[PDB]
Amino acid sequence: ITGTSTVGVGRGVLGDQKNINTTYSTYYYLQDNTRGNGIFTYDAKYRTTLPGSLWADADNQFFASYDAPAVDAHYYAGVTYDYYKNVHNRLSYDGNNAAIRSSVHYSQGYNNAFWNGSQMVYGDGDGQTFIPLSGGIDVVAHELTHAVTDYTAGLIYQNESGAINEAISDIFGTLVEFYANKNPDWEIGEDVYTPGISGDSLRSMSDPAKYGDPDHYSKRYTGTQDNGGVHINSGIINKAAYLISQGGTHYGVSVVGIGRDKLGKIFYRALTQYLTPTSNFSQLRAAAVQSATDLYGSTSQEVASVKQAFDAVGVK
Ligand SMILES: COC(=O)[C@@H](N)Cc1ccccc1
Ligand SMILES: [Ca+2]
Ligand SMILES: [Ca+2]
Ligand SMILES: [Ca+2]
Ligand SMILES: [Ca+2]
Ligand SMILES: [Zn+2]
Repeated sequence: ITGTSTVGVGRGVLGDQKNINTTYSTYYYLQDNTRGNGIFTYDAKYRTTLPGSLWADADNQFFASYDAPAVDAHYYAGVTYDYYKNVHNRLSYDGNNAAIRSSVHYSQGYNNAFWNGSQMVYGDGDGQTFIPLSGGIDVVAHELTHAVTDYTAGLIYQNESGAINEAISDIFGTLVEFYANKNPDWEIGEDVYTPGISGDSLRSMSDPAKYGDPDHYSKRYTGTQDNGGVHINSGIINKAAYLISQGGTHYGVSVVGIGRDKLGKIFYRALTQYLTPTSNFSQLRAAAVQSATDLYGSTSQEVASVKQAFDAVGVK
């Protein structure tokens, strides 16, 4: 909407207070005009019609329980935008400052979140499996990264290309979490998963097997569930990424870590320059090797570590 840029304050899902960029015109809207062509957050009102109504608030204070998922979807979308701009010189998900739109309070007891081709969408969870999913910065960045992939490699969402699509979202979701530097880890969804169980998460990148996911290509899922295992076989790529960054010895293959920033540079270049809609794991390895060569040289340690990481997870 047309109005003047303002700054509100509220409380997120985890009870933390944060300032949020809003817009004033009679009401205060969750519309952040300081980033690109705007970040817009909507109320889906427990229904499934999208996007719902642009979030309006009478006093620019967002401390009601009902407000909390909106606060975090809006704030964490901004942080993710900042990451892509400041770290990779990418302006929003299309590279052209496209408006970023999110809906919260999607459906009733909905234990998921997703990118629907046009916007991000967050359930509130059922209170036992999940609390409102926009409470996880890695969740928000995972979803916005799906948009980035849609506009770049376009990885089809099934089988190996879909597991790469998923792993890209977990990788950059995690790198955004580290960027924001609030309780960062290599786990996915720990801030919103199972409020009655401490220490768990939905997925682990450092040890995918902790939650049953494969950490070696020989252990890949080959059936048809989950679009052919896109959230399962992502563990193979997530482990490789973790090893590129942090190092380790895995199935007897030793990897010298090169750190998160170089991981991000290599996989961002692969995503935006070399991957295609039908890329499989072996092609992802080639894309990462070429990206690391581009950035650091064919004889670099970075190239050597990419190769060792993919060797360690059985991807030639
Ligand atoms: C111009 O009047 C309108 O658009 C009316 N819907 C009143 C309204 C104004 C601004 C914000 C919300 C409601
Ligand atoms: Ca208010
Ligand atoms: Ca964390
Ligand atoms: Ca995490
Ligand atoms: Ca938990
Ligand atoms: Zn995903």
